[PDB]
Amino acid sequence: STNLKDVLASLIPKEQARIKTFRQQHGNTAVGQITVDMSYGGMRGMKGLIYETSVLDPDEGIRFRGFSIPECQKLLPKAGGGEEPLPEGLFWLLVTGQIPTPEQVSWVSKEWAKRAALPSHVVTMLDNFPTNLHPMSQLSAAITALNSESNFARAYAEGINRTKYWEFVYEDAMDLIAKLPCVAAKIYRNLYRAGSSIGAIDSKLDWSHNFTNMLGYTDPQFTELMRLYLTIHSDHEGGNVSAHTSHLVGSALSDPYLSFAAAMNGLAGPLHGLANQEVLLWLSQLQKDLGADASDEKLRDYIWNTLNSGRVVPGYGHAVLRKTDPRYTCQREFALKHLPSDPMFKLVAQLYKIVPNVLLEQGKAKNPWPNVDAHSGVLLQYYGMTEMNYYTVLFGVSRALGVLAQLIWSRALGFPLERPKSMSTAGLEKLSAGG
Amino acid sequence: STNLKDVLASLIPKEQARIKTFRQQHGNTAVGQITVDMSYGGMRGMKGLIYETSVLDPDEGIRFRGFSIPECQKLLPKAGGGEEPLPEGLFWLLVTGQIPTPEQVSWVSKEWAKRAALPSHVVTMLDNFPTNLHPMSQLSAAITALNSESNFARAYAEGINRTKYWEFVYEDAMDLIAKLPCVAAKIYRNLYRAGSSIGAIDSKLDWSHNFTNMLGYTDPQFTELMRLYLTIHSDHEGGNVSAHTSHLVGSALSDPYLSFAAAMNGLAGPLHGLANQEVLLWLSQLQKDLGADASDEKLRDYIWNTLNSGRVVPGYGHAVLRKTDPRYTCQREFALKHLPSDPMFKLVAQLYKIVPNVLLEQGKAKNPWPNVDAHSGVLLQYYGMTEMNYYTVLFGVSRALGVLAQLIWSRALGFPLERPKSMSTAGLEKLSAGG
Ligand SMILES: CC(C)(COP(=O)(O)OP(=O)(O)OC[C@H]1O[C@@H](n2cnc3c(N)ncnc32)[C@H](O)[C@@H]1OP(=O)(O)O)[C@@H](O)C(=O)NCCC(=O)NCCCC(=O)NO
Ligand SMILES: CC(C)(COP(=O)(O)OP(=O)(O)OC[C@H]1O[C@@H](n2cnc3c(N)ncnc32)[C@H](O)[C@@H]1OP(=O)(O)O)[C@@H](O)C(=O)NCCC(=O)NCCCC(=O)NO
Ligand SMILES: O=C([O-])CC(=O)C(=O)O
Ligand SMILES: O=C([O-])CC(=O)C(=O)O
Repeated sequence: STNLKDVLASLIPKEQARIKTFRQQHGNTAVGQITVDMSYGGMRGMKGLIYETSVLDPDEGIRFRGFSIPECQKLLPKAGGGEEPLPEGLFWLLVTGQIPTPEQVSWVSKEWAKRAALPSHVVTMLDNFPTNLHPMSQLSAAITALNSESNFARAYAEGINRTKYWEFVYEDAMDLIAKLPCVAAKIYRNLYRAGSSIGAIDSKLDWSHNFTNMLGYTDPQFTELMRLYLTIHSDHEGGNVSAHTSHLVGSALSDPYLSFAAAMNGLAGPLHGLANQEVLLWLSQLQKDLGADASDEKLRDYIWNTLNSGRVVPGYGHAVLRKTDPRYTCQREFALKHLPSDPMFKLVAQLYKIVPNVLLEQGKAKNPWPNVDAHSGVLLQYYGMTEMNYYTVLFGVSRALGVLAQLIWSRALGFPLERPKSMSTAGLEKLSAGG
Repeated sequence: STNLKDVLASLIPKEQARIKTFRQQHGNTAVGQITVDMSYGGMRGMKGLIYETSVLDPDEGIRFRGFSIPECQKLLPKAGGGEEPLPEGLFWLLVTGQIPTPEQVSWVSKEWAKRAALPSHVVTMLDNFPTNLHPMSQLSAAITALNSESNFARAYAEGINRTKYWEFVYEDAMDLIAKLPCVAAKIYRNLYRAGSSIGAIDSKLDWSHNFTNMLGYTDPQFTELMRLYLTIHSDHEGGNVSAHTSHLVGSALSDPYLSFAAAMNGLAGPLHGLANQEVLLWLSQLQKDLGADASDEKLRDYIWNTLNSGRVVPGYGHAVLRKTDPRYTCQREFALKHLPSDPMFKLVAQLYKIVPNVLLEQGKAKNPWPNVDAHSGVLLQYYGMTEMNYYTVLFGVSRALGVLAQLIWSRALGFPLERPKSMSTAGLEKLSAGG
């Protein structure tokens, strides 16, 4: 009775019409200007893409189809006896724009359970990878290697009319989200629990729960952390590196597997999702240098040394946000409720009182406040997931939700190839006069 | 005596200063406006990035550091007894902006020969891949898997000061360009010449020549075709999908291996580099449907059927070009000189007289003229390289030259994270009033 595909079939034509008319009336309306500094500055401040699933406000933070994090916490269906929102429900919301029922949520969970399966070539590849090959690299290679199963790639090769692209994107998206946790978990076990198996999917559990089981964790609170983690990391508008990458790549009609893998290559950057890992490594050196309970003056010192060495302080700053990331706050609230006395948590809390001030003092960062990455690893470590080089994988798994939801829409709406004009410094100087 | 690294060490600081001053004077100067239609239209017509290596003119085609194709043909050093420009020389030009000497060119060739080597994990992976896994997917997975050797990734993890990034990018770039042909050729042999070996690199030959040897081709004209192919496919300004992808991904400080692999995922799109493959498959069905020597009326018919079925005609049209791609012309001239009587060539020639007109008649395409992809496979087929699903790999190998040359510069110049602002249809409607 529940079928997302049928819901979308109704939704698509209305949005098409709506955008059509809008463009009819405002296509030539200017929404902004481009300056030399924006071009040199990684398009900072440039309104450049249409991305429907979520929109980030510089002061208020992210909204998912118009809802804030607290709103989601409050509205989305939870697990039986749970407190944290099920990522399945978030997916529904991103895709349809509507809050799902628990019934709808359970369908998503079954669907994902049904579609979870890995081809042998992929298993073989993962099992043959060296342990010194970073987890994100293993993840991206595996997803790329899965493209042999692409239903979209297959339909395209058959000559499908462009109007049906969305339908095949939808299938691969659902298939890929379903397989993610199996891939991710196989990496975890191969690297850190050599000789054991991820086991099988329980068609009766939610996606997060099957995932934690494959990871080998039994604590129920951990399952709850996972559900939250996976929900809040899902999407962050379209201009962030990973999302933009999926967008750009999909625009050329590469299948979702290839688009998602390219995205992961972007998430793996130190200035992007790798920060979650970098924060923990930074904290480890800290505690190692100074030792467990540091004084504020010592913390300051340590921060300055980093800045003075031509490095960034991981987990702080943002290209768009101008205040503390609500994702950070949300994590803080979780810690406060569950592991208030953890020394690492306490360290993280202490830095919140210090880092921003030093950054302010330094005068370079536009946003001296923390971002999501400053608070995620600390939670993970508490539950026994101490493998910091693996943290980004979790982020990657989450992010699939947002980017794949948009991807369906991009093709439904007929968005064309992303192809802006570039310029050379010399050409630009000429364009103006030069300086 | 020749050392590109030392040359760049001198060049870098001057460019820095120059850009510094320019921005001082013109940073706030507006170079353009953004309209609703540009945002909905994949940034078409938006001046959005700085990319130094090459600049595309909509009428005149591509210029590499200010030189046109014919100019390069004429200025770049050739092989002994050769006619086509050595890609090594093109690389030098992109990187330094100066035409290299033959001596300089030979150094590049030695350097690339010296650095060529594959780690076992990568060889193992390639050898275990299934034959139904597309060549581009095999290629991207392999490059990603090579990141275990990244010198940049390693330095970053060591805390290197940001000012030295370029130095490590340069090393990985040279290493990666050197390994490309080994990877690419191993794929070719595994898929199409099962049981044979690529053999070893001859430190005495140019890069193209070692590549053709590993591919197993003996014809000297083929070596010449390769040199040309690899040179002309090298770069095409910064806003094309593959380049933009490398740019975006590298901007987050992902290493060159990861940035290049993501790019390949974009090149593999049917609207991008996969077109070279698609053109040949389209021609094969053509010849199959109609049979070898078709009438113009039949060709028209066949074209219309494609268009009427909601598909594109591969190899025609362009996001920026508005006239026939000089890369196409350059290939035509090659064919005319070497395989003037080939029936497929002749077919390709015939379509040039017909396709544009049909496209014009249809009234949708902005540019009814052919692009590079319409003429490349035909040349390859003539020499016995009939594996059309492999053609994009060649493109990928070439493209490494341009994107990696820019990548060094992006980090030298300190370009920040690419992170534009996105918008939702609803948010945008509000911003204006809505339509
Ligand atoms: C998130 C970043 C990349 C935003 O970049 P951008 O929009 O260019 O920041 P900005 O405009 O404030 O930069 C202005 C200057 O302050 C510096 N600065 C910014 N944040 C800084 C930080 N955390 N530490 C040190 N210096 C910093 C910038 O590097 C830049 O210096 P230069 O002018 O000398 O280049 C930046 O804040 C940063 O590097 N932060 C640390 C890395 C991090 O935490 N990344 C994860 C972010 C969230 C995410 O994507 N999660 O997945
Ligand atoms: C190269 C492309 C993607 C440029 O896209 P874009 O800048 O959006 O083209 P455009 O503005 O002319 O598009 C206007 C309309 O004409 C259509 N059109 C454009 N080229 C077309 C073609 N070759 N066949 C059929 N329809 C075409 C577009 O799809 C679009 O239709 P809708 O409005 O219904 O969406 C386009 O010309 C195309 O699809 N060409 C065929 C594929 C191809 O040859 N790709 C390789 C290009 C070069 C390259 O990257 N090599 O690596
Ligand atoms: O929004 C950004 O640019 C980066 C970020 O926090 C995310 O992708 O989660
Ligand atoms: O310029 C473009 O957009 C596509 C193209 O021809 C290339 O990348 O070679």
